[PDB]
Amino acid sequence: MERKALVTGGSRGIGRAIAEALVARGYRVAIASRNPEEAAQSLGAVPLPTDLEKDDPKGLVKRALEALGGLHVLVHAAAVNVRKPALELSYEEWRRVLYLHLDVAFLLAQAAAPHMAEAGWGRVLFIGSVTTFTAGGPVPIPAYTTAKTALLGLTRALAKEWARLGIRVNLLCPGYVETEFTLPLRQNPELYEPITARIPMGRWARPEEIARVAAVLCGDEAEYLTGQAVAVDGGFLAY
Amino acid sequence: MERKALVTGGSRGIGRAIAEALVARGYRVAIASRNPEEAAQSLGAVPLPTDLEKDDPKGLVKRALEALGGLHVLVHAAAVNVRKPALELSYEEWRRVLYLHLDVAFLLAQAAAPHMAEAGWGRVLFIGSVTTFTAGGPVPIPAYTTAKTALLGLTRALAKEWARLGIRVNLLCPGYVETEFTLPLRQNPELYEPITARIPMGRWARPEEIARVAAVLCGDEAEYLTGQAVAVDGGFLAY
Amino acid sequence: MERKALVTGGSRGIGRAIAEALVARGYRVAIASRNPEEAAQSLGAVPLPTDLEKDDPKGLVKRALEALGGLHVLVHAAAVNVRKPALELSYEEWRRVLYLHLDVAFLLAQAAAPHMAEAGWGRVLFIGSVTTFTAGGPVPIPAYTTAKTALLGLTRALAKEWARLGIRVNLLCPGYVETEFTLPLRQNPELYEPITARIPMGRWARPEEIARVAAVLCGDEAEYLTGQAVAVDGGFLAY
Amino acid sequence: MERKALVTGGSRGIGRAIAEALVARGYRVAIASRNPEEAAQSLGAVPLPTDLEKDDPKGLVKRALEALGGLHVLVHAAAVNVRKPALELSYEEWRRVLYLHLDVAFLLAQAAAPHMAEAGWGRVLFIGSVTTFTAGGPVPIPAYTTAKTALLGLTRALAKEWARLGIRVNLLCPGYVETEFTLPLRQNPELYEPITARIPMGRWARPEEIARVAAVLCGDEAEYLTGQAVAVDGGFLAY
Repeated sequence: MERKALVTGGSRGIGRAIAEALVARGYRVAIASRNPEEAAQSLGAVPLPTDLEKDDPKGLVKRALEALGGLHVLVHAAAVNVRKPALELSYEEWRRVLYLHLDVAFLLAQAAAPHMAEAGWGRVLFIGSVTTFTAGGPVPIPAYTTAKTALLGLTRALAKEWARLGIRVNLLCPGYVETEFTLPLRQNPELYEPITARIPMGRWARPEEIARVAAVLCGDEAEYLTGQAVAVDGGFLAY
Repeated sequence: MERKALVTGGSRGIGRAIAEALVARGYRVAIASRNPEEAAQSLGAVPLPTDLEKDDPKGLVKRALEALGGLHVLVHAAAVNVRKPALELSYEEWRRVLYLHLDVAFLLAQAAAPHMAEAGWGRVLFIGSVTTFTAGGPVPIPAYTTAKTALLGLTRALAKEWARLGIRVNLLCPGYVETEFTLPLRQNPELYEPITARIPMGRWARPEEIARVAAVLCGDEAEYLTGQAVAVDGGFLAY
Repeated sequence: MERKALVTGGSRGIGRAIAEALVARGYRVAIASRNPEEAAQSLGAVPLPTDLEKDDPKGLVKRALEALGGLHVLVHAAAVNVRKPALELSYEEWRRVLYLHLDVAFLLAQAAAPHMAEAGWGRVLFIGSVTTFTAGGPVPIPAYTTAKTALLGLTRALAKEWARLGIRVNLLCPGYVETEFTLPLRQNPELYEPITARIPMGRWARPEEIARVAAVLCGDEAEYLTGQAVAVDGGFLAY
Repeated sequence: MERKALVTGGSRGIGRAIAEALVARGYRVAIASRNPEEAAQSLGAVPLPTDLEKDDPKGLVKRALEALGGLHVLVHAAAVNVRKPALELSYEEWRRVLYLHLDVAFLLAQAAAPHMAEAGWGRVLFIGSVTTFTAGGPVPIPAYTTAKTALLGLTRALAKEWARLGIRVNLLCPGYVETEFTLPLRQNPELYEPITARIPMGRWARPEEIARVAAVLCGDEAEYLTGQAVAVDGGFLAY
């Protein structure tokens, strides 16, 4: 393939859908997660087993580089969360969420940029949330909310610094999507009902619907689109 | 063609580029402006001569409907401006800007929605600006700034109301684009220099680069994207 | 008194509370509305009977000037609304809402600025809403939403232009407040319940609580605060 | 005094000005920093020497509690920065900035809340920046930008969770203020000129002007104001 892409958290949910959409655009994709084998074989992608909660990010980027023969696109879709209120949350749990979502985002982008710069073209796509703009409503997720909001600042900062290198950096903010990760929410009506009532479209999204936009932000369509957050939430935030 | 689209201000600048991109997607497009003939013939679109600053908007939508055999997409890219500071601006000049940019946006969307609802699928694309989020900097454009910001509220409101009808409504916010309309700005360095210094990419956009994103917001890619503003500004706002 | 203030819609709800808070700060206040007599006598303010939906705004400002012996502060708290969805709303109803909320805001500020500039100090306070940032949720108010959002653009534009004249311009965005105007909402639980569930503080505001912040934005506390919106909503938007 | 307040970074710049304004409101204030002695004696505050970049935050809050006889207000104004672009920044430097600005913000608030809840009234004031909304322009501060933006998410999250406990949580976003910390910026015109050109008021703020608003957000004026960011920037963001 032509453009080379690395997608973390690419074996499940949104990450997997993004990897699939990229393969569809003719990109050579590498999927990174703890168990990427099955997904990689199904999607026709390169598997890169890794534990991003502990393994050195720079090491994953180097493996992606040598496995793909280059690096043009980076999508950090890895997921993890500790749904506990601030007063019940430990510092270790706090740092776990912030580390994977923000620290790793920084480390991966920092390691990838020089290769995108070398190619003269790059796309960095961070994954946000409706919590990039709100606090999650009935769900107690202060750490996740803080991390996903922090990504907007990182997005603007890196976009500003790397624009002249041919790199565009944006934040895709998915709304409420049907994935294994959000399954415990679609669970009890106590949470699903109030949330869904605020979604104009009246339904949660399918991972593939979110991926359509991700592909755009990883393509030539985003040539002049950088340092921005793009919310794909069925109208939730506008409600 | 399959999907039917009406693009106002479609004979020049951004509007023309959007019409061209839509034709490229295989849409049957109608171009509306005072003198749409040449552009329509060049792009392979249907011409609909109109003076949106005076002609009844509902009349233009009906003509588009009967000319295309349906109506699925509406892009209000008409342009006009009175670059005068608030204390030097007359009420007539104020209303002229607000009328074309906001009042006509409302009237066109209101008239189009029932036809999109009839089709069970629709896309409304309003055109914003960096002034949807700022005041224009060195340029005195209070009326334009107010109008383009007001469009964000209209966008959210219509998106909420029409989501269940199959209609998605968004606001495309172009940054500084090279068009005849902005020519008097790229004019003296007094204005061009300060502005460009704040654009990370270091250059103004080409109309076609803005149109790439417009096409997305007028397509299946936006199935779950509604009630949002999308800034394509080369990083200006993130700076 | 020292500082002179004009407050439209100052005989009821939020407007009245703001007028009362200003009188408390020792300002000489003028209250404008169709029937300001009783409120003016109760608050110790100057009454200026007017129908801002039809009377020339410049005329009201001139009357305020001559009635107070100057003009330093302007608060446009007049209210009016047509709670109808876009497809059921007439253009006349649309313009009625936009005229009073936005057109009059512009006209009043434009007429007041020269007097504030003459004094070398001024405060313009526009009144927003949670709909300056959202679409009102279960309530169908597209015109109001558009108007209150448009005020953010006007706020930024005038703030930029008049900053060097000693004028600060901001937008106070009240959340859900208990007033006669919102009474029909606190009415049926169908609307009150869903909304209140999204307010962290679990209750609607009292007009006086909103006025505390209004006073600040009309005082020396705002010396370096201009071109901003300040939401006082009990946490609704952050939810 | 009645209300008890802890202000970190309270011996210099904005932090010191906030402490002074609070003492002026009749609050019993404790100032925390590495060398708070001189400032505490000058302001009439309680000194709490600490190195927040290494000392346990919970320990500082406990010392404040026992030193003041309670805890109602928390202002985290400590400052630190590594002005290096992303590609030149080390992970240790990144974590240093994020630790003091965000991690410590979380830890201090988490430790303080139970005491505010015990009192049935509390005010948490985090310190943002124009970089809570932009990337700093000509200044390379990706870590600081990310941290100050992340604080907006934390602000919303804690505000939502603690609202019913009588605690209000907000983010004060100062613009460009004259302090020792920003001295190296007001230094060369290369940076000062471009920035100042974007400030409508045409000048940088004095610490005391920022403190006026801080006091408000730490007082009864904020009774119904929570989960919000308030920018006091002389119009910079609105430009």
